[PDB]
Amino acid sequence: LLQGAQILVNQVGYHPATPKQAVLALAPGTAAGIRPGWTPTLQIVRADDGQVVWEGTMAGPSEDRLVSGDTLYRADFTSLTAPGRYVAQVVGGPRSPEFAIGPVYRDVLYAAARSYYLQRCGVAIDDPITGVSHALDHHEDGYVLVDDPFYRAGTRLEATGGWHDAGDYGKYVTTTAVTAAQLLKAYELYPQAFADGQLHLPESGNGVPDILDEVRWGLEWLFRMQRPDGAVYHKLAGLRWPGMIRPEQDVQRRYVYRITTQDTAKAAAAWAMAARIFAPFDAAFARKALAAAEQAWRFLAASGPILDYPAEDNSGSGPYDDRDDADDRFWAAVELWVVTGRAEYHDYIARMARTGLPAYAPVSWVNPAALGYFDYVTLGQKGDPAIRARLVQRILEGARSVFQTYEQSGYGVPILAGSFHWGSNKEALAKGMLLLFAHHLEPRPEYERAALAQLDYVLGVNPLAKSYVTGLGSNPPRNPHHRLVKASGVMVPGLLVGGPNDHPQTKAIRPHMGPRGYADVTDSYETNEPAIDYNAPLVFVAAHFASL
Ligand SMILES: [Ca+2]
Ligand SMILES: [Ca+2]
Ligand SMILES: [Zn+2]
Repeated sequence: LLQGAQILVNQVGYHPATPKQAVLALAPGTAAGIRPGWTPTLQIVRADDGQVVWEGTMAGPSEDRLVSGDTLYRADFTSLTAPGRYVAQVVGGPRSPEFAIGPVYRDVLYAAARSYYLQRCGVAIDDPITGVSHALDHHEDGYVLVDDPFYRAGTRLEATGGWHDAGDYGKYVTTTAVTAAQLLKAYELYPQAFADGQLHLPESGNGVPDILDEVRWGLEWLFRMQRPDGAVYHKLAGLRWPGMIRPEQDVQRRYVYRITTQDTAKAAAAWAMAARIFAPFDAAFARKALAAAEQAWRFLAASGPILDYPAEDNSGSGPYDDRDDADDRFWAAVELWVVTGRAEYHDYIARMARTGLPAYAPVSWVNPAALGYFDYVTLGQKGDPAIRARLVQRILEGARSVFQTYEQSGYGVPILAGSFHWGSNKEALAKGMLLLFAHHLEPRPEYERAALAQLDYVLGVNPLAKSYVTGLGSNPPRNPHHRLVKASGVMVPGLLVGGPNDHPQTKAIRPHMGPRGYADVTDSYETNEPAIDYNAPLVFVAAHFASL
């Protein structure tokens, strides 16, 4: 009757203070013959003894009709708060992998945040913690692709550094800027989760929280991607996709692709954020970030949309073809307004408020404007009270629609069947972030539970019983679409893979499988590839639960 059902738990585990779910999922070909009134019993059991420490009848069945299709039962063993290691065991039924009760999101946060260090480009790594190593890569980054006012095609720019974007080695302003902004916000809201020396970095012990050293790596690369008029180049990559080789073997010439106004505004926003946040630690870096943001805005105020993405620029890198810059300009306006207080920036906001504010949506490289909504409401001084009230209402409504989807979803993931896209994991966690934004304005325990459920979900509470974060839990991605991992045979831990995707591009998954549309194989770049913008909301949501 309980074959082959599965009991799903967070494969890392649970903090003592939080709700603690376990989900019994029945075989797709099964009940059907649910004997009416049948009730599964769950025990939690010490890993060492097998001593039962918690026992409870499971609620259910429920049919996850809008998402997985599964028949679920569930328990909440919140009561159990004794630190240690455990297994969940359905009587006469399946057993879970081992998990801890303890401050588990400190280690999750660590791995996710430190993964950026392991993605850095343009610098040798020989890391003893991890075993990850490669010699100096991409020290020739890079040559200007098209003529512009400053440089002829073929000019060498010093645009070394930054992060490898994903499982390739391209560096892209569009993800780098939203990623840096989101790490910054994690730190700003949860500074007590982030210390100097936390991340075992080259910068550990300089008196600055390591997460800010990492952010600074990304932002300093943005500086090199900025043209003296303030415009920001779109991305830097080879003409060809490297094979599964090390980054130091990827010796093709690399090119700096043409500017874009969305990139210019995203970098403005992230820099203006850093100006505010780095002020107590490094006042000179603060100023510099502020000067850059200001020069970028000068460019934007003199320029219409520039959003050209020639198909041929995609020959060795992804497009990130964000085809509207208004949500990016809004965000840049807010952040500049917040740190300078200047009318010129608030004027832009008020003008937009007359014709229509950017749509409120989970933070993404297309639309980052939720950060502007939030930062205006929480950080803006002497604003317009009618705008502020509009921003607040949109923030609470956004969480509300997220929460409604979460309630429709047996596994917690706020995404319905038919809507699983490339990066669905990131989208889950980013929706977790909108719940937490609303929670921050208006505390609401169910929202915090729903956000936690996004961590549980990416860490094994899902119909594949899969941990989508490398090196975490008991069933992580062993074959990530990641060139260094594949070439080196050394795992890079702490990277979140995209996850389930209804719309396949490769051979190893079929369409419309929803939360089941995933394959742990190297080739599946649409399902099993990590990216910097995936890790960003992971670090955010994890930091919430690492600090309380
Ligand atoms: Ca430091
Ligand atoms: Ca945009
Ligand atoms: Zn590199």
